[PDB]
Amino acid sequence: VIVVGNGVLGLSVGVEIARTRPDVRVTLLGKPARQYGATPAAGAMLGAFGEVTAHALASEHGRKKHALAVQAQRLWPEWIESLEATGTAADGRIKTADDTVVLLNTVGHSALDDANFAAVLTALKEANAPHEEIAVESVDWIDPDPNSRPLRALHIEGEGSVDSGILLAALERSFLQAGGRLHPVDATEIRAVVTDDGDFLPAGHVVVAAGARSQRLVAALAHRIPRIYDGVGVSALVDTWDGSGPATVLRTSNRAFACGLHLVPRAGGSVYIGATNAVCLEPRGAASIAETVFLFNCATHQLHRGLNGSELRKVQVGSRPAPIDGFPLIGGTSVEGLWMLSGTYRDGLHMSPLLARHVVSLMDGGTGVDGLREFRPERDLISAWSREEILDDVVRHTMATGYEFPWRLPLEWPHMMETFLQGPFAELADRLSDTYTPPADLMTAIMFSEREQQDELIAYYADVHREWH
Amino acid sequence: TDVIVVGNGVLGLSVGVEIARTRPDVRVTLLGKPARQYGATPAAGAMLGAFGEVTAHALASEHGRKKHALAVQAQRLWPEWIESLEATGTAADGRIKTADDTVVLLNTVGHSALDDANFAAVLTALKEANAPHEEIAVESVDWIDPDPNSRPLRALHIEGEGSVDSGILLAALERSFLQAGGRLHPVDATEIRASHGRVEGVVTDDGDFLPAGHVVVAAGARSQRLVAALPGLAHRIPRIYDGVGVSALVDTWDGSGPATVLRTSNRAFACGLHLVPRAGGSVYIGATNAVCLEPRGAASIAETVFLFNCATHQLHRGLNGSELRKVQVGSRPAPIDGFPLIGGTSVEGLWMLSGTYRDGLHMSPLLARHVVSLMDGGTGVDGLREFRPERDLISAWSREEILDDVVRHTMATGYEFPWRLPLEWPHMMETFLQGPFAELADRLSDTYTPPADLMTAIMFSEREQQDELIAYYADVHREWH
Ligand SMILES: Cc1cc2nc3c(=O)[nH]c(=O)nc-3n(C[C@H](O)[C@H](O)[C@H](O)COP(=O)(O)OP(=O)(O)OC[C@H]3O[C@@H](n4cnc5c(N)ncnc54)[C@H](O)[C@@H]3O)c2cc1C
Ligand SMILES: Cc1cc2nc3c(=O)[nH]c(=O)nc-3n(C[C@H](O)[C@H](O)[C@H](O)COP(=O)(O)OP(=O)(O)OC[C@H]3O[C@@H](n4cnc5c(N)ncnc54)[C@H](O)[C@@H]3O)c2cc1C
Ligand SMILES: NCC(=O)N[C@@H]1[C@H](O)[C@@H](OC(N)=O)[C@@H](CO)O[C@H]1/N=C1\N[C@@H]2[C@H](O)CNC(=O)[C@H]2N1
Ligand SMILES: NCC(=O)N[C@@H]1[C@H](O)[C@@H](OC(N)=O)[C@@H](CO)O[C@H]1/N=C1\N[C@@H]2[C@H](O)CNC(=O)[C@H]2N1
Ligand SMILES: NCC(=O)N[C@@H]1[C@H](O)[C@@H](OC(N)=O)[C@@H](CO)O[C@H]1/N=C1\N[C@@H]2[C@H](O)CNC(=O)[C@H]2N1
Repeated sequence: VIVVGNGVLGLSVGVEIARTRPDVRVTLLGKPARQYGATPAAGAMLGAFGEVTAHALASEHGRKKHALAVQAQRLWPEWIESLEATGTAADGRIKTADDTVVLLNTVGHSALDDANFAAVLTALKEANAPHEEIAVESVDWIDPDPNSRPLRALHIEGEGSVDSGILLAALERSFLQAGGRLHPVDATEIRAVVTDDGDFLPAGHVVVAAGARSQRLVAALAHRIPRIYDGVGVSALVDTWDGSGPATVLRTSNRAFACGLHLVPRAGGSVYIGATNAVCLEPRGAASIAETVFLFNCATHQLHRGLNGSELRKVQVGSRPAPIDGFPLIGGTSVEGLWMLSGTYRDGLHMSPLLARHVVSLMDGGTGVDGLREFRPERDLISAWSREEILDDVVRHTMATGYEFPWRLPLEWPHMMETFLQGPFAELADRLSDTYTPPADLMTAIMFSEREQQDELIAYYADVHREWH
Repeated sequence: TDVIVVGNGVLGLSVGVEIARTRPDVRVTLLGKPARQYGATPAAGAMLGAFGEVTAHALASEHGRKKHALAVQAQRLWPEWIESLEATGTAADGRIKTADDTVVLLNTVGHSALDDANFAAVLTALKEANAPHEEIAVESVDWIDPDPNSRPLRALHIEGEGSVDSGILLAALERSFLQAGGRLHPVDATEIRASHGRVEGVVTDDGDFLPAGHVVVAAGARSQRLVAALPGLAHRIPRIYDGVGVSALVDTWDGSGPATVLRTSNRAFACGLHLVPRAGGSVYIGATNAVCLEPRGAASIAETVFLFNCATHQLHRGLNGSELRKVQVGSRPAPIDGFPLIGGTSVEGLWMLSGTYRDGLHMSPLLARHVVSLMDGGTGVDGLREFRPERDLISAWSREEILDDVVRHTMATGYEFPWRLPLEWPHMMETFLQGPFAELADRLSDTYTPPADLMTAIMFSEREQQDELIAYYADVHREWH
């Protein structure tokens, strides 16, 4: 077995294959640099209820994803125990918090933040999950600017965070302990694996978990595996002024174009703050000025003014694998022995133990986890929303980038922008395809891409229609 | 991974048959004894009731118009469902279908405020749906020989609205379940075991433990009491009470029976008169309805006399000298908020199919297909999402609507007897009933109002049972507000 990719997904499936099949040789590819790597840039939140949006829970496909995230949560305590068991005290703790506080402030669009807070509250009630709406004065540690302060707060019990760096170290250690072999090179081509040093590695099973590069690698063998783009994410490590940190995750609901504000606790007087999100049609390995300023401005005003005078340790950049139809690519292929584990966008890390168990069950002739069949990697592009829903959503999210800044402008201007944004986005959607509509996150990226890149997408969408219809 | 269906009524067996047929990979085990204690299904005629079940009150609420629509959808599944159940048997097992058509009769042995309004609502709902029917001369209704003072003056022929022999249906479902690889284990579930928010399986009343990744509760009136023992769920699954129903099998004086179902519209506290044809010189007559806070396995004298008096006067005087074969008693699962409990739970693998009151049997093919679709990652049937088993109590009617309804239905118990009393007395009772029912509704909860059928049961229950309901309603408010 060859696993292509050394993120959380690759290493998680690697650990589970090595542990449950001691007969077979499992080799895992990928370099220590982890170029464009989502996992090392992640806090990371074990996001289930925190990830709930009104928009997600209005589509069948969105309610399934949520259900899987709830299932994944139950696996984490034993998964961590089994990964820490292969190490010692000095390797550090994977878990950094047990609980999450969701904050509602007015530094955003009412159409996102008010709707999403209500949807989180609802989803917690439906699932009988332990939680309570608490007084904002009872949230520990936070010291917001009064004009940016929360007026409502939601304590979610058993929704926590891991140190993504200690998790990766623990996965590598646990992989080696179970007989896995780490070969620090990149796959160049799947033969039905040729590595970038010129060598060839034979195998009867290849699992592609190469993050945002996963589809580009399998497509060479193009219109049957949905494209994966780079959801470029910026986060930061900060040494706090006094070495303190909050006891819980602190977060807002998901915001304009799947951005969001959160602070994940870390050991040793550090905190993680994140995270920006921009779908890019080509990969990008560096934060923009705008991304850095926006992340820092939100954290200092909405969470703790003490972060203003705190020391910047590191600006982190990773690529969320962003699937063109908005849903993951998990499981089997029309090619025997070819598996794919990618397109997890915001929550691959959270779902990793469940997704790893699913793919291993499939590889052993099982059915794995029930709800994951819809997310077969070899599929027609899913249409989880009407064109109408997506056009309302993309205009709302565009307006939200203003309210999240937050801007100050004449009161006539937001009404002007609302009406003048509708036409151009409606025109783009109609021009792109008669059948497929890109989700909002990707549609804004396409709107502000070159004409050549738009035309290439029109060809792609047309070639996919001919293949499947 | 193993499926356990808890309950051997029409709902349990129907979902059992559909799981076994569409998932040949998995082992499906169905629990429940041949005694079918408190069983609604074996006490049912049963009518495939869609238009016959229409009341003015039902078609005035959003929730009521949805239920009606589902009943119309369920009707279309029955011909192929019967074909597929009879296919697993032979000639000598007998026919599931006993009639194709229903005649709705309007007589004056009831309240004008129910029977006149409900006859008009049935006529309207048939017209709206473009359903085949006609208002016919009463002299053209075959077989009936009513007492002239109890006779109908209007009659409504509904085409393709018929009846099944509930006993032959149950035998055919059991046979069809075994044919599709189901296993029947004739014991009762005592306890559902769950840990870390997932079903492990079922402890049975013989002491054994059966493991499963899917448990479907279709235990009729016992369904909520079984799931409520799990953490938090006591105030998250709406209570189901016993709609105790009395019916009878009669061997007719001459071996004859009507070619159609004969029925009135639904009457005081969802209590109705009907005759369902049977093979071999027998007829089914039903059916009484009384919500009881504890289960009851035996007919009262009052229920027996009322059922027999209505049938002999309003349908056929020949039934008076006809032989009583059997008095039947079953519990219609009566949900506290008046709507079914169908679908998924906060516990993974735990499904519920119950609280169907008067029409679970009719809706069984549709409800079975819905739950199987949900179990296979589908969305099932559109309108049934509203009836999720894990919910705040639904408030489908204002307190005002329910207080008018409970007084009207109370008065209807008089006109349906039918009573003979001084003409001042009904006006006195109308005015003196309003205060006590208004007082009870206000005392019970600031937010929830029990539907009329349940409110009258609460009115005439013990003070301890009323206080327990005040606590229940309060605990449900704290859980969901
Ligand atoms: C800013 C940010 C914040 C995040 N926050 C969260 C969070 O709060 N909660 C959460 O659950 N998740 C979070 N995530 C991660 C999210 O869940 C991702 O979906 C997940 O990390 C994807 O993991 P992966 O293994 O698929 O990809 P990656 O983590 O990108 O790993 C793929 C690896 O493959 C390597 N690779 C590329 N090409 C090749 C090749 N040819 N051969 C071999 N290896 C190759 C890459 O270098 C990389 O190391 C965050 C990500 C970002 C960027
Ligand atoms: C008098 C009367 C007339 C009716 N007429 C009609 C009609 O004309 N048309 C119509 O559509 N419907 C009719 N119904 C029935 C109505 O449709 C019901 O809603 C329906 O039968 C309910 O079916 P069920 O399978 O949920 O419950 P039931 O038929 O009550 O079956 C539940 C079964 O589960 C068993 N059980 C209980 N506890 C356990 C346990 N722990 N483990 C295992 N098994 C257990 C019970 O003994 C019972 O056999 C009538 C009912 C009655 C009482
Ligand atoms: N251009 C220099 C300047 O503005 N000096 C400030 C000045 O002395 C007062 O501020 C105003 N506005 O007069 C003062 C009130 O606290 O804070 C100062 N600013 C600081 N001091 C902090 C420490 O060196 C450590 N960490 C930081 O980030 C520094 N920022
Ligand atoms: N949260 C996502 C978001 O705001 N997306 C923007 C969105 O698509 C349009 O702007 C609004 N406000 O709607 C659009 C107009 O050019 O610019 C987007 N922003 C960008 N694109 C840049 C490139 O990826 C590289 N460098 C950056 O710093 C990125 N910033
Ligand atoms: N207590 C004796 C009695 O009253 N006998 C009746 C009596 O001879 C006449 O009626 C009056 N009122 O004199 C007579 C007119 O038909 O009916 C008699 N009753 C009957 N015969 C029926 C058959 O046995 C079958 N099933 C019944 O229900 C029986 N009822």
